[PDB]
Amino acid sequence: SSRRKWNKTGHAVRAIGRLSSQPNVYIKADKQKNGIKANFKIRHNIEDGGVQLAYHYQQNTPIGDGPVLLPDNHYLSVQSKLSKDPNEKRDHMVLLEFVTAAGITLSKGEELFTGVVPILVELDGDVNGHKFSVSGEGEGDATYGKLTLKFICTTGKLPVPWPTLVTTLVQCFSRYPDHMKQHDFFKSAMPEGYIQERTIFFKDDGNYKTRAEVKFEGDTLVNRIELKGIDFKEDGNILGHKLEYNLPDQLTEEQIAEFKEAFSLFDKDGDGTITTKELGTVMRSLGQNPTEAELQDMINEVDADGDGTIDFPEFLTMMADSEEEIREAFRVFDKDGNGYISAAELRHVMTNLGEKLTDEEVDEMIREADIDGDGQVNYEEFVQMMT
Amino acid sequence: SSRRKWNKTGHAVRAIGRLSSQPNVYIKADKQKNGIKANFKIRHNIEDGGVQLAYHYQQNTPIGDGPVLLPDNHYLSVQSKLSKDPNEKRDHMVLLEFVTAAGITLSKGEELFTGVVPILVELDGDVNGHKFSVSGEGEGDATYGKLTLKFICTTGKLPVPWPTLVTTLVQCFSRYPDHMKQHDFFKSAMPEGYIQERTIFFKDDGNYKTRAEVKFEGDTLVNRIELKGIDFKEDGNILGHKLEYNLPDQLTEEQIAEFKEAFSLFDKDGDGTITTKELGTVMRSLGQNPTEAELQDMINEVDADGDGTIDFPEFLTMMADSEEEIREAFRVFDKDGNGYISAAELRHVMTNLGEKLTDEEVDEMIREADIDGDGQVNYEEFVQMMT
Ligand SMILES: [Ca+2]
Ligand SMILES: [Ca+2]
Ligand SMILES: [Ca+2]
Ligand SMILES: [Ca+2]
Ligand SMILES: [Ca+2]
Ligand SMILES: [Ca+2]
Ligand SMILES: [Ca+2]
Ligand SMILES: [Ca+2]
Repeated sequence: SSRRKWNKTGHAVRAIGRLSSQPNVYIKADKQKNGIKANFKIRHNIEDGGVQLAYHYQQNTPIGDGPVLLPDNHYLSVQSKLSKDPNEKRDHMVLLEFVTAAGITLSKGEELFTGVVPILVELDGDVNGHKFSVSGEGEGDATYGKLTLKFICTTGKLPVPWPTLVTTLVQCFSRYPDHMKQHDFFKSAMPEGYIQERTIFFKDDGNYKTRAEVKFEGDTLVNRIELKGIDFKEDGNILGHKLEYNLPDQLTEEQIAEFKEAFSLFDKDGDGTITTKELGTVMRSLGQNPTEAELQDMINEVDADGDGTIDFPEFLTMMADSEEEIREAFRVFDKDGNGYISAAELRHVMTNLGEKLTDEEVDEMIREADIDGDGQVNYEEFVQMMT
Repeated sequence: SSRRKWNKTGHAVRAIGRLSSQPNVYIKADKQKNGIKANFKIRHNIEDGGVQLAYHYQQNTPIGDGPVLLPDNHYLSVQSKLSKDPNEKRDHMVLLEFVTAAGITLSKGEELFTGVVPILVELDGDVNGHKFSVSGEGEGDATYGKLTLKFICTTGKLPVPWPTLVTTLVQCFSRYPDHMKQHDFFKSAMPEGYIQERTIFFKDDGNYKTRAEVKFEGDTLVNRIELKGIDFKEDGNILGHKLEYNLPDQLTEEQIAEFKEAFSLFDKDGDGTITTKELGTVMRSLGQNPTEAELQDMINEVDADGDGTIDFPEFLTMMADSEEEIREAFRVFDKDGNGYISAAELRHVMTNLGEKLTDEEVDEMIREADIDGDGQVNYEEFVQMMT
């Protein structure tokens, strides 16, 4: 009864917690300056408990005098994975990010971002007078909203935590879906580029002020940054390195890469999106017959932006009970339903998915799974292979 | 490499599995008969592994000659919880269901369903000549899309599994959101009601054919059903009782009920939906200041139907890392941030949520949590109380 009031009330307070837990980047036009502004919070986990808030204010304005696209209000949704290179002796960060635009219901610069673009990042910083520099290199693939980079502190040890520098260290690699392409300021500014400025307030601590130039130099997208940090506490969360480096129990880069390859089999036109047409094609080639309504409801189920298609980050979320999943997978492979996957059936399944492999490569797949040497893959063999 | 091909391919097949895993009820108009049709599959878990498919074809036509609403294409999404009454010696089923309409983008009979409506269900069946009867009683609350019923076999032992009878045993209790109210055939037919007919094919087994009359008799919504089952196998999944009764590890009815009470504190107008206005009000009363964009993005995050508001089933899904959640909950209660929740602060938090309690009831809440007898609730006390 008292316990029921605590529960009731606690559920409500935890609900506001759960709802506020994953703040997106809120973008708005700035007509006056021919650009945009953005406002958002970042919650950095504190080692051993709690969150350090970082309140971001941002403005971007074009570098050139050309025309740009000035967007309606929308947001960007970001997923970030931080890691370490075990062979790297310098202070560093490996970063993987997926960013997609959303929040509007239902071509200048686009051509620069259709494939993989090399990226260079240079940062010179001063935090409480501690001078430092960072340089990073990698690739962006705006089709998947994907950025992959490795960063090095080129002045020795970073005097602030790596996670605090992530937002500072190329929003032109965000995936805007088709209906929102007219709201992509970032690409419209290219190749001449844009200036990005922010102030970032760390609750109960200091602030960063940054200015950056983001432009192409040849075929490379370059982000060159000046950062000044003031008013930080010597034993606070930033200067004290009390923030958690990476989120626990995320997927491996290698697992993500296998999911991307899997996504490819569906996205036959390579535009970074799975439509009902494409999902249907694959399902039908497998011997299944969804209706249009079933195909649509299937997509809706995982359609976070509500565009009617599955983009890669949405697919990754779904792929990120197990026994029953593996058993149903087995039936799809075992086309005639006799309890054995034959080399022929596997050949056919590969063709059905659009997976081009020689007959010898297929034989090697069976051989890897085929414990009892009958040249076929039974259910128990399939489970060992799948787990 | 062979392993990578298996993984790649397996991920794709499992993805079609995950996507197809929760089929909704697809509804379409039937202009000719002044009614609707529906098509959907039910996957029943087989004890010890696998799924028994049940392919449903449905048609409804009005009982009276009055006008009805003939809908555009849409669907219903259903969550079901089956349980047992430990005191009941008769063969029975306790059923809790939430049903909401979706799949259209962006008043006759409505007035009958604004509060809680008592329900009576009567079924007479013949399966492979085995005669049986079922009678059930409970309540529906269409505001939350909620049905709660208890069913008894009144002829002795049920010759088929309880889960196979769920779809047969009142879609007028579905929650249609505001923008879709003109597509609610089921309520528009009331009080005179409708006839519902289905054929249900159990893959590799027999079929059921049902006919039902659904209407008000006085203030009670009555579902009276005739079921005929033919062609079932004596040792198949149905006549053999080889289907799993209930899904494992669902919430208790008592937990759901505490979540509903929590939902109430937000839904101040009691219409079954939380708007950004209402979420804002509560958050602000707590000392928080979301912007409109933050409030909207918060809702979007859990908005499965894409209507812009949180209905109860959407809230339940969110409420259905823990340490960090409890720590952030503590800070909301501990308004001045001194490490102790005072009786005053708890009083204020109750008022902030719209939770009406006497000062004595609040004192009893502290007393229940207050292990060390200082009249306040510290963090460790709060964790013990919350877990
Ligand atoms: Ca595509
Ligand atoms: Ca989508
Ligand atoms: Ca086979
Ligand atoms: Ca074998
Ligand atoms: Ca409301
Ligand atoms: Ca909603
Ligand atoms: Ca306090
Ligand atoms: Ca105490």
